[PDB]
Amino acid sequence: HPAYPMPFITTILGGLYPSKSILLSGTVLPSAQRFHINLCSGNHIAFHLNPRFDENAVVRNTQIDNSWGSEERSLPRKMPFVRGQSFSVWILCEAHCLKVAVDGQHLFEYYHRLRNLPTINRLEVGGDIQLTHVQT
Amino acid sequence: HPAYPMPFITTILGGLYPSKSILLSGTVLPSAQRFHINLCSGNHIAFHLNPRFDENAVVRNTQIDNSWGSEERSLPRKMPFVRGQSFSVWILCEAHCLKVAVDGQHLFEYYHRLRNLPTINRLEVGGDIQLTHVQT
Amino acid sequence: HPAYPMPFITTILGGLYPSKSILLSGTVLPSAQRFHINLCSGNHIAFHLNPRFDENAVVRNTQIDNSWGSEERSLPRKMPFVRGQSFSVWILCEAHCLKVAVDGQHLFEYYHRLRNLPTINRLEVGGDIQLTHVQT
Ligand SMILES: CC(=O)N[C@@H]1[C@@H](O)[C@H](O[C@@H]2O[C@H](CO)[C@H](O)[C@H](O)[C@H]2O)[C@@H](CO)O[C@@H]1O
Ligand SMILES: CC(=O)N[C@@H]1[C@@H](O)[C@H](O[C@@H]2O[C@H](CO)[C@H](O)[C@H](O)[C@H]2O)[C@@H](CO)O[C@@H]1O
Ligand SMILES: CC(=O)N[C@@H]1[C@@H](O)[C@H](O[C@@H]2O[C@H](CO)[C@H](O)[C@H](O)[C@H]2O)[C@@H](CO)O[C@@H]1O
Ligand code: NI
Repeated sequence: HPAYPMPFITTILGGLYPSKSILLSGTVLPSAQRFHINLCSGNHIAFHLNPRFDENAVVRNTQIDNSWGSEERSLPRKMPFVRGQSFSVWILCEAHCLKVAVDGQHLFEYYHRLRNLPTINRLEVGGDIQLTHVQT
Repeated sequence: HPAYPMPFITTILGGLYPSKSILLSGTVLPSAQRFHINLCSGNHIAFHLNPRFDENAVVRNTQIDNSWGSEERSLPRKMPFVRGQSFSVWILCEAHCLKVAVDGQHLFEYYHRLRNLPTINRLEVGGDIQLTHVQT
Repeated sequence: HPAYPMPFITTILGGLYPSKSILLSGTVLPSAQRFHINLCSGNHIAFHLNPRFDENAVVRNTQIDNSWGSEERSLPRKMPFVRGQSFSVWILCEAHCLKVAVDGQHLFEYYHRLRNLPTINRLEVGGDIQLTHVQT
């Protein structure tokens, strides 16, 4: 499974909309500090998924231009991402929010801050992981 | 090869057209009963590929709203899908029909019933299989 | 990793544009002679990537209708493709050229000959390889 280049940046033609799903799989590097998945719109980051091993947390936020909003860190269970372990992320878009699952199990919801879904037409993946697959 | 969520539903931007191909791979579960692949248009199922292990057959049909048409079950050879065995499905769209191959070998043709190809813009996969990859 | 059909032909909706990337992975057959990757526009081959084991070279060219232009064969290092060995090709599109990397390492640049990027909307892969994945 040859890896994707990192960072990986690709446009999501048509943008987002209810029932739209973005899937990603790969492996967290052995000594990973952090890695992220961004759903961007022009110059803004509509959704920022930032798992942090240095902080043992999963940070989610939105950046408008140069401004980060208020972070959301709550998790229903233990940090699902593990160093050196393969993973899969399923981002499902709904009308009111994004639903994120990790390794087949729902993890959290993120209410839209940028609601013009069609304008969220760019995916960026970077950080300490080996990206092996993307389904947009 | 992390699996896709099931059922898997994704839009085929631009719909179908001659030379358009949809590829899928995965593994039939050990005790699979049935699984299907649908090419949908709005509220209709333009093409329904339904391999059945309980009946040992490969059923193809079209549903307009709530009405299933006349089923097509003929096969040139033995049922290619096997429980617990990996497979690949290649659906090639032509002007007059869809040509389906399984594991690299042509299996059957399905003449279009819904001929407005561009309107066939949705793919649904469900049933007793582990879906590992899709190329639309 | 079930293989893709060969030759593999798929449309690149929206065509090319700066920052657009096409990724491919697969395995060169044991006794491969040659294989190619084409970025086409209507009836022209905007970009032709033709690794040749019989000549031990990597040929790049453009075909307008029935006319092949002047070939580019220069390589900064040894032929990266090896018979029976897996590989990955990353084609990055920029405003002035295409940047090609093989197995994660930049290999060469190809200045655009057909500059109407959006019109380069078709990918063709053929020849002596087992194509296991494409990301357009
Ligand atoms: C607890 C807390 O508020 N800490 C924050 C850091 O999380 C924050 O780091 C940035 O966070 C954003 C997402 O909110 C991006 O991930 C960015 O890459 C991080 O640098 C810093 C900086 O804003 O502020 C506090 O330390
Ligand atoms: C031999 C025969 O005609 N049997 C049919 C069943 O195949 C049919 O089951 C449905 O078939 C459609 C496709 O034609 C869908 O797969 C659907 O999910 C099945 O339930 C039933 C019901 O229409 O009628 C006969 O039994
Ligand atoms: C050294 C040299 O000029 N040799 C060329 C061949 O490379 C060329 O072969 C064709 O090359 C084009 C790309 O330039 C395509 O790959 C095509 O499939 C090849 O047949 C031949 C024919 O034009 O001319 C010289 O021999
Ligand atoms: Ni893929």
